[PDB]
Amino acid sequence: QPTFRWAVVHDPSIIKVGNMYYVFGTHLQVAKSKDLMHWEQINTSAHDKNPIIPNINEELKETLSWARTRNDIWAPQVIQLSDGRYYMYYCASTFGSPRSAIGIAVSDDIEGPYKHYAVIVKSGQVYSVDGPSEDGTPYDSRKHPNALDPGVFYDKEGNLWMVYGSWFGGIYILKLDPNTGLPLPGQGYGKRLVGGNHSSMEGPYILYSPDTDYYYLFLSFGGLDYRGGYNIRVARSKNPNGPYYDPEGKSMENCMGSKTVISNYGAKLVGNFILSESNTIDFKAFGYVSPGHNSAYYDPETGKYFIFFHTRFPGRGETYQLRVHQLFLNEDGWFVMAPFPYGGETVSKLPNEEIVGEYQFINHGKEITDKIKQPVRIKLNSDGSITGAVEGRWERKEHYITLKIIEGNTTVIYKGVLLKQWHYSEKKWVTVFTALSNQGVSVWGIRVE
Ligand SMILES: [Ca+2]
Repeated sequence: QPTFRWAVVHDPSIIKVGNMYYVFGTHLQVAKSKDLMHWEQINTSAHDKNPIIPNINEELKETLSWARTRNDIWAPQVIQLSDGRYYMYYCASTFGSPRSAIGIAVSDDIEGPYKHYAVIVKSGQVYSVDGPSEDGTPYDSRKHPNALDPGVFYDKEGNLWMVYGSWFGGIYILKLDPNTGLPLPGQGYGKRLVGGNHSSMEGPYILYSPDTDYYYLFLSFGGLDYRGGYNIRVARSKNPNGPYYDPEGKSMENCMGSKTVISNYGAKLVGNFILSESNTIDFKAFGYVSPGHNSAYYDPETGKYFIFFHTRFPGRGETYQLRVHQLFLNEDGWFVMAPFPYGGETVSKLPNEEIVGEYQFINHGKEITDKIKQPVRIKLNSDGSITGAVEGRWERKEHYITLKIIEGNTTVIYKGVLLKQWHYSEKKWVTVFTALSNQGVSVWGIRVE
């Protein structure tokens, strides 16, 4: 019987230190958990007297100076580097301002205190005063990134890379020197991977999967607010520095434009939804609004993958919390997200008896939208048919499920996983599935039991 206690961490970056998992996020929100379920809140704001960075205003005067803010840093990620020490990549900025910088702070202990190390990327240079951008040319917030949202990771060859960006000129990758954690010289902003021209995307994170030998790029498309339609998107590459491709085979290098256009690309993992049969705001029902800015983790001791993200909730406005879901790999080597938060579940072959039945069916679609999707009712029947709200065919091999679902003029194939999970609102073990189509659409099914 899982129980949970969540923490308030916005833009949470996962790091394992010992037998403890730690998330760091915006406003210096920090919390730790042994079990991924019960979180202990360790810091809540970047007030003068916080313990992670005391007197941050003086400690990080270089970045905060640059970004004209105080008593804040956004999007921190702590990584342990090869010297043994903890390196917190962070950014400082102001709301929707291209005036920002990625900095680094450093500590021998995970929980701090962190001190000033480097400022490594800057944006919003006003040529007359500051001279040019990082690439030696005049800054221009259409084609250059906003220096925010560092995602740092090692490649399977021990090279070190930072992916970063938010809106503005897009998402870029810089190769880093593993001994120092600073960018190698003369790459400027790096190589563009996604976006450009004020595309609505931020929060890049690249996780390497030893199970598929691909790098996955995860992004957040849209507004973080209650009405912003924040959703999580995935792409993948053989290479850490791309190019990244979505499940259709489009290149993420081509992903740029209005919200309408960029919604076409990527695999949308999740967006707004509520498991209520009565309305779009039902506090007894499980639901999220604007889930995203995630990170990810591969636990090599168990073989499981997790995603760490923030979310708002239907009817609850801006209030948010940390959530942790298991991610699974489907037959085609794409991630699908467990419908409910992680409850110690470990996939396994289910017999028919546990698969056949009536389901609540959520099709998260492809749009950047603030709409709170609600389920329909489908049936997985013993003869392999699907009926009710949709028509089609299902089949499974082991834990891998395939649904062939008639949708207008066409048959859409979704491929995913089947498993028992804990029903977060219903407090009981149910069968669920989670599958993904080639056009990048995610469907979750929760059996009605
Ligand atoms: Ca970040």
